[PDB]
Amino acid sequence: EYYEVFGEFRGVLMDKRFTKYWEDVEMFLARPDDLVIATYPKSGTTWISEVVYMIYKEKEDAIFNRIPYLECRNEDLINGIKQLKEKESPRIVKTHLPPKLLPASFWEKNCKMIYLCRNAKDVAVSYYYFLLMITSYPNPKSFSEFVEKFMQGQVPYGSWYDHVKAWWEKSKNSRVLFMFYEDMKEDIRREVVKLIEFLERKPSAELVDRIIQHTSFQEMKNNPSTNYTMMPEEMMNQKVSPFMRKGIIGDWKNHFPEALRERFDEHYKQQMKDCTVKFRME
Amino acid sequence: PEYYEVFGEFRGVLMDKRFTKYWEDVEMFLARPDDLVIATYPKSGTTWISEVVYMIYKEGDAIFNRIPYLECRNEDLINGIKQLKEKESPRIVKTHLPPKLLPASFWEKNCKMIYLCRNAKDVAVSYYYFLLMITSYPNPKSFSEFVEKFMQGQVPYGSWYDHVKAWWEKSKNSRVLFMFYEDMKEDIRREVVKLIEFLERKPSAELVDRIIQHTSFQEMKNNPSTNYTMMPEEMMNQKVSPFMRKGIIGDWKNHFPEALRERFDEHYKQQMKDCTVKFRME
Ligand SMILES: Nc1ncnc2c1ncn2[C@@H]1O[C@H](COP(=O)(O)O)[C@@H](OP(=O)(O)O)[C@H]1O
Ligand SMILES: Nc1ncnc2c1ncn2[C@@H]1O[C@H](COP(=O)(O)O)[C@@H](OP(=O)(O)O)[C@H]1O
Ligand code: VO4
Ligand code: VO4
Repeated sequence: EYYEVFGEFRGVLMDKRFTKYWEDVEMFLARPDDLVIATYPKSGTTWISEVVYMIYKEKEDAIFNRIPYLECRNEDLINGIKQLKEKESPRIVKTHLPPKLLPASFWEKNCKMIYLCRNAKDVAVSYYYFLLMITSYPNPKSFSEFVEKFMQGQVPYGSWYDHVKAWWEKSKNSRVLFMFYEDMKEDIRREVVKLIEFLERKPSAELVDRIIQHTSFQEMKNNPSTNYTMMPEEMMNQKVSPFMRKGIIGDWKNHFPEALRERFDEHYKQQMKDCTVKFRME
Repeated sequence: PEYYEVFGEFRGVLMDKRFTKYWEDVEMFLARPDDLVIATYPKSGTTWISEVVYMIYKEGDAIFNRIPYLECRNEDLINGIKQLKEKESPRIVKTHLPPKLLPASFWEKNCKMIYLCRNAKDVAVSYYYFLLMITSYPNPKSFSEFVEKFMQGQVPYGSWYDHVKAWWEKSKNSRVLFMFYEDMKEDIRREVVKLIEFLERKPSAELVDRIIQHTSFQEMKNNPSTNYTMMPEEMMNQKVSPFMRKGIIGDWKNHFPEALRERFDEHYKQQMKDCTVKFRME
């Protein structure tokens, strides 16, 4: 059941398994040099995670082991916090939490953070398939039904709108880098150099080019460490939908009927009205 | 997936292909002098004796974390070897491997070991439900169909007969304790004192009493650490059949039709003809 699996937690619909032991996330102890990589689900977290990991590093363990998913928790089988506690510094932390739910210690230690977003319509499409692929998540009755929920913020991790706005505001901090999926798509070289500098490293052709080559869609698909094939089918059924699905901009055009798009875009307007964030023109 | 797509014959032993894909990790496993191996044929009471032994170690977390399942492996999500490599000594190792497949390092380091067996007919019954509960294991068409496979050793971990016989011979070693599920059922205090001494500890009446009270079936069935409820339903569906199912002797009488029992028992006699193992009369 949808609401048997998901429950509102502090104003944010969440996977009850991630909030059962919330005290572990709340009291999580951050380290000065921890780097937080935050995104709303399906905005390209895997992509920027690999880029950042490559920068740090100047049969490879799954990305979910290399970069622990902070709040991910499934009783005693899966525990991101446990992984992070045993991870040697500098730790790279992945999260989908809105600023209000992120462990306060990260803000307190003034940790560098990288927030990545993607245009809402394309997020909704990728998110829709994500729900299909996750065996324990009830499959939406249809894309439209799912979009209605997406607009209401009635999906895991809540409102995409509140998520982006809050993080955008947090990005006022020079230690919180705000990025766009579409910018990495339309101008990767620049975004990579930007990241390398934000992380205080010397950008060289060798480094930038190795990263660009290694992080292309085709390359990350085909990479077992990043395509999530190292993750049990009983959990993530990629037969339903692969993780590295399309990796393009504008897939919403193949899913949003005319009516829904106009309704979605109108709603978007109302939501992001007073938000100065600059998404790339399509 | 078909039965033989999931299971494959490995060095004469039908195995879960996921446990043999990276066999080199098991084969080259490095044992430590003080490692204690707890070996059993699936569904013979491994959880029971594991908890008893653990309690002895702590002088009165999920058990699969406290006592790593050596060869268990599911790509990068589950890895017993990885767990053991990070486990501080003295390590307690769980395994269902026949002596010929057990990492040679254990024999080389002459590690103490505890082998536990259960009467074949009751093992087959418990094993049958185990197959039903494991989501990724094809459910037998019927108990009979499953028993035919069991007699042929065409089930994960192979022939129960070869398993018991080989380990029985290995038990000649004073450092390899051979025990029976039915003995723990009919006389736990003795079996507990026996274990406490094998592990070189003092069998106080208080300690023995603690263990007996804590390792009863009714207790472990309600202990989340041992009833495997700390393990995702997507993997182990206890709704199909609970782990702590019955915990009795003779459940075969409720499953083996007359014909099958006579056929099974006849086969058993030819398989075990020259085995001096003393199974408890029931
Ligand atoms: N190197 C890359 N280039 C382009 N898109 C990528 C990518 N790596 C991951 N993605 C895309 O990011 C989405 C997964 O999101 P996340 O990593 O946040 O969970 C998928 O979107 P699509 O479903 O639209 O294809 C996936 O294809
Ligand atoms: N404390 C206990 N007392 C009696 N039986 C126990 C027990 N703990 C586990 N078992 C039994 O051991 C079997 C599980 O085997 P294993 O632990 O090796 O996988 C189950 O058998 P049944 O299916 O007959 O009920 C289970 O109920
Ligand atoms: O948004 V994702 O990186 O958990 O699939
Ligand atoms: O035989 V068991 O202890 O892996 O289920």
